[PDB]
Amino acid sequence: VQLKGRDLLTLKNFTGEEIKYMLWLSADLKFRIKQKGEYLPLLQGKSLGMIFEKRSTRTRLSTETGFALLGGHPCFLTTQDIHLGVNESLTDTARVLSSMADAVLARVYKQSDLDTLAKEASIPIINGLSDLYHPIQILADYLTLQEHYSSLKGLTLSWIGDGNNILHSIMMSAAKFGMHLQAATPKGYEPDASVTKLAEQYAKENGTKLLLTNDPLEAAHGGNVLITDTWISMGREEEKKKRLQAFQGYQVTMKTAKVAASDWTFLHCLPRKPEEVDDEVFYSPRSLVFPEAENRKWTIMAVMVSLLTDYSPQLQKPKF
Amino acid sequence: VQLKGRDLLTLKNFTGEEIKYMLWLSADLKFRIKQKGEYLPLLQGKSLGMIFEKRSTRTRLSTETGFALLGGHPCFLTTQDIHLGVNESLTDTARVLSSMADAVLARVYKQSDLDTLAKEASIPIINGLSDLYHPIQILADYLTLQEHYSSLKGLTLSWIGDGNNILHSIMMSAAKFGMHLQAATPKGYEPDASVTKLAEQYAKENGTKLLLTNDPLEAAHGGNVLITDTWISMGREEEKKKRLQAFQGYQVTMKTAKVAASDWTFLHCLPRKPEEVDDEVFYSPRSLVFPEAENRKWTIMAVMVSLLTDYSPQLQKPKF
Amino acid sequence: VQLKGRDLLTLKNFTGEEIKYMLWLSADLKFRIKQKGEYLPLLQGKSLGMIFEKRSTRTRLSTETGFALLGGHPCFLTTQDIHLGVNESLTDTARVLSSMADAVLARVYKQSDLDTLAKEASIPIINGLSDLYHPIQILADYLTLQEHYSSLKGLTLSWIGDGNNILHSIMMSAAKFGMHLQAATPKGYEPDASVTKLAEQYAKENGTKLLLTNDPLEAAHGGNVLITDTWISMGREEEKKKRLQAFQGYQVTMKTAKVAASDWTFLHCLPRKPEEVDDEVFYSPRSLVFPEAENRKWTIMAVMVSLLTDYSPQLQKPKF
Repeated sequence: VQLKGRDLLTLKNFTGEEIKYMLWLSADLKFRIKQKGEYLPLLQGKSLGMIFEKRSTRTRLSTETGFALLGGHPCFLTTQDIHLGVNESLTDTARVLSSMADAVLARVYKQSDLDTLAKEASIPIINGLSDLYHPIQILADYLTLQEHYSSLKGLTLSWIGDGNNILHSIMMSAAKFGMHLQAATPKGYEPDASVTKLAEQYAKENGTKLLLTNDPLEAAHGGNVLITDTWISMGREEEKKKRLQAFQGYQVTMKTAKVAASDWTFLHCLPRKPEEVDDEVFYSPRSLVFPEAENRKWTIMAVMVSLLTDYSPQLQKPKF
Repeated sequence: VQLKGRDLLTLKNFTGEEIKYMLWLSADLKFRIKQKGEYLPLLQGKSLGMIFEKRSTRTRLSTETGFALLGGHPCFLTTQDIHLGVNESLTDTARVLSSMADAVLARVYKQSDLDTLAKEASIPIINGLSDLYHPIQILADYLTLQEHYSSLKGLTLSWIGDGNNILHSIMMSAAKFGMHLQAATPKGYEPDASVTKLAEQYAKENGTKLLLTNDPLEAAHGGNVLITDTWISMGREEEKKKRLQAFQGYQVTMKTAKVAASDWTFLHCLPRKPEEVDDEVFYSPRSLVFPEAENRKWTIMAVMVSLLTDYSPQLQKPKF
Repeated sequence: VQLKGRDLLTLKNFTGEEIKYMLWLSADLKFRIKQKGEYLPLLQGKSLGMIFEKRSTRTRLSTETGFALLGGHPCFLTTQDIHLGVNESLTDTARVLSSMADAVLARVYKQSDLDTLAKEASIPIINGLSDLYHPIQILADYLTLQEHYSSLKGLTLSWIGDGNNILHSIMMSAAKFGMHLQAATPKGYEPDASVTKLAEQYAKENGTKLLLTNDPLEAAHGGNVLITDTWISMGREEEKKKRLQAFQGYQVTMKTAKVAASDWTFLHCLPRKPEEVDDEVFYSPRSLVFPEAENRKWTIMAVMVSLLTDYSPQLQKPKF
């Protein structure tokens, strides 16, 4: 595996082996720093441009404390403070960022903006969430699952919710780890047809199952991991009611868990609202939500180290 | 004294000996770094979450440059950038902060928010000012006074102004250093009845006097330190006039100082407006305002070091 | 040359020799860090207050990554977050910044605010752009030109655009390097009469030519460097049309270059709009725009090191 200098816009560009390497490095960095208490200045004398177009708590903190914990300087940049709209062409900000920072993490709306940024910048561009994908979230999720189950292959993931960026990222990666996917979305709220097609292909290549359905309980049946995220989230758009009406019945409850495998667990990328999951499941001993949120930090540290240095993990490779 | 792992929401939870330790450590860090020019990476490999709900110049700068000066990474977080209102439950942001940062300094409105944050987070929560208390301000104030007078015991503090967070913090701490307090507030603008009751108790336990009055000159009589803060500060609320009418006569002038002890000095937490104090007192050689503002930095550094490390002061304990 | 402790509000206060020293140090820091890959913690245990009243991409990034790359902590401060308007007197924020940071870079509107800040603060105040000057931009520009041409003396600079802060900074410095200046501005959009008078004086003292004109092609004739910046920039003020009407004919095109010296190159401080220069010149192999933007970083690093440390350049002095 050779990842230095690459961008990380989506997991579709990464093989099973490459994503497994990032989880190995995550585990290595976590063992060395969190458990052995070592100081590892691997990104010393480096900087990161962190462009944020939307609010963030987890991606913000994990990237900022993580970049800094390796001795590098993270630079928090917003639309309000820098030139980015009608203020300056993205080609120009991409070249300017290239000569001043060593990499960019950018949370945008348009995935097309990440593509322009990656084409125009000569430094690594990491996706901090876009409307289409959220790869660095799935990195934390899969690490949290490997830590819980001691392996990944053969697990069935049960998505219940909107056919959004988190589901597309799972779709781009689950089969590469030999994990099955059963996903429930309302009619008209399906995953992107292009992504589904590629997920079907990955499932065939890896001998895993892919199931798309509109029934929450069908998605949950025999699943080891129940996964959801905010659906209602129309923000605050008066006419909404329909993201409530179409999504009625998608709340993850213990009824949902009753249908799942005996060793079931629960994930949610956060922030969480009451509509997608109730308090009984969200704060269940089986809920891996806050371990998951913590692993956003060790995995973005591993992303940064693999895309910018030639560091080799000292840890034994985790069983996947 | 054992302070590692504790929160610092208010000085009422701290004994005279514990607050004296923080001022000793402040003095130690200041002597070592400001005077001997040493580099002390005591908070290396640590991060701080700095949640700010209101504007700040002194708390912002002192905490940020101070955390960084000890080799740690401070992370400036606002309501605008992270999920914090109706955006995410505070219990969840508190647990997320716990796995990503080593401590949190939070400037909030509600003291109840600091309490939730302290109960839910497994990392130290430091008060960056709330409506009810501002403990880290009084730390700087008392250090500035010890440096001026070479001791603290027996000094009489003269508050003139609103019965606010600064006065409550003095009330929670002055008697523990064996200092007397005389405080003037307008009728209806008295300190919190709960705080006053506990201040009366501390005065009795330490053999000091507590005097509450509505007369500025009564508060100032025989006082070694004249202390005030912005009262008018209705922000900009049209109907106000009353915080001007009720507070008319509360401006600290040389008339006020004429009634004070011969060795009188003046404090103001800042920012300062013309209404609470005139330019003659504010820029008097007896005004300790800018030394006080500087000591916000050495004292928040000592707070952070005592709540996160096992560092022992090398300096001789200051005379209190 | 002795620059430690000085402010840098404008290049008019600096001799040819002093500005040459900053470009030597810039080149030294760039060779050592960018080319030899050295880590130089020259600003370790120092902090910078970066006050920004307006948007910034280049000044923000270059100052922040550059201060940090030398081991110091940059602190990004805005009008929204700190007390600065009617919130606190500038004299007081200047003294508070003096006891908490080691230097201040401030992007303001009024040059008078930088003057108050420099008079009241006991720490170095660096101009991050004001309405009247932008000295640290011209530092990068001249370094980029020295790198391109291998010297500076005798080059003719051709300004076409508004009589703004960039032109005033060139006016304050070009002749001190023995470079001629030909500047075109519309009628009524001339450089400040006070600045022009001092530029005329510098030209006489150094034996260089100064030409002010309203004709773009007259400014461009025989010029080695074509320089422009955003003129239209009325922001978004409806009545504008006149900054378009008065400035019609000021777009730098290959017609402009045809009249220039054979070895011509192009500069633009950025951000760039389509009106001041077309895409053919802006993205020409002769366009030094993005090297120029990169040199904002090495030059602000040299400013900071010369105003705060006693570091001597190890590099051979560049030929100017």
